[PDB]
Amino acid sequence: PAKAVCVLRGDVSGTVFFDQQDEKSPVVVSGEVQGLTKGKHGFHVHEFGDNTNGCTSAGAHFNPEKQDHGGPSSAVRHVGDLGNIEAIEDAGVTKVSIQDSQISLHGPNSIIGRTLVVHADPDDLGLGGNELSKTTGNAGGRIACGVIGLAKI
Amino acid sequence: MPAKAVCVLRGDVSGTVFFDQQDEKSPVVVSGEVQGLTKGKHGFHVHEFGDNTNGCTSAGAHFNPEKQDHGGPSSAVRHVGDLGNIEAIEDAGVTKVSIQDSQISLHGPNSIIGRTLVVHADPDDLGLGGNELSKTTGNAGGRIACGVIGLAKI
Ligand SMILES: [Cu+2]
Ligand SMILES: [Cu+2]
Ligand SMILES: [Zn+2]
Ligand SMILES: [Zn+2]
Repeated sequence: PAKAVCVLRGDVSGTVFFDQQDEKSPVVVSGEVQGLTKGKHGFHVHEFGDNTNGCTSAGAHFNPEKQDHGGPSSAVRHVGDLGNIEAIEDAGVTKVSIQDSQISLHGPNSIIGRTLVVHADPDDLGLGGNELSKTTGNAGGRIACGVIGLAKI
Repeated sequence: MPAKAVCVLRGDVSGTVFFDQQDEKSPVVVSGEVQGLTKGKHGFHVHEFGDNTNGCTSAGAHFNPEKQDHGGPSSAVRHVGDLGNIEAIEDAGVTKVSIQDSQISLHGPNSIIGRTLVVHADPDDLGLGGNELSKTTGNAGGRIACGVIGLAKI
């Protein structure tokens, strides 16, 4: 089995774990984010684990299958598309509790060494009918991010 | 195909370190620099976890897939993560990092992607110290900066 972790750096903080039991099974993504503004926040794995230029150098959404942007349940989506995490209140602690079959901790869809990004605005899941929607989901600015690294156990 | 990775060091000192590998079978070339080191040798290793949950402490021990004891990069017995020392020629300067190693890789069993690069306060004795810590940490002491090693653009 495999485990990875991301510690967010930026306007919000938090520790997000990734657990995968077998190469064939989905990845369970858990942990908590603190200091999010109330509301929905876009949440994606971006291609590069590069923070030489803050979250900007993370590049675009991780997209090994060469698709347009969507939500995690969209028929068309980036592998890195994990939708929104939602703060129910201002200045609280948002639980992260996601499972996804596209991302992996092994092989071509492996997210090890890539970057988890939290956004300022809601991910519209690619339903905005413009170029931005098909690329970023109009999630706006990158407010925090971290490189996804191998974790204990 | 050719691979690249990068690590941004944060802590008491800072820096950016690049890793380049032409082939899955070629050595890894490590370049970049570290700013602010005190004059002298400073231990420099890849640690096993890319885990920053408890600062550089949670990066765990030196990356060691071959189950060996600590040494320098040229030691017959070493950790894969053992990259020896970086040496600051002056106080408060910028130290060039210029290393090539064939044990570390950006692919496979020995891949360092998703692991942590750590700079230490004291010199790594390359496992030629006369105590138990030598054969494990090289007596490099405090972890003064670290970063997770991430994939970088071609
Ligand atoms: Cu994003
Ligand atoms: Cu070390
Ligand atoms: Zn996307
Ligand atoms: Zn070692």
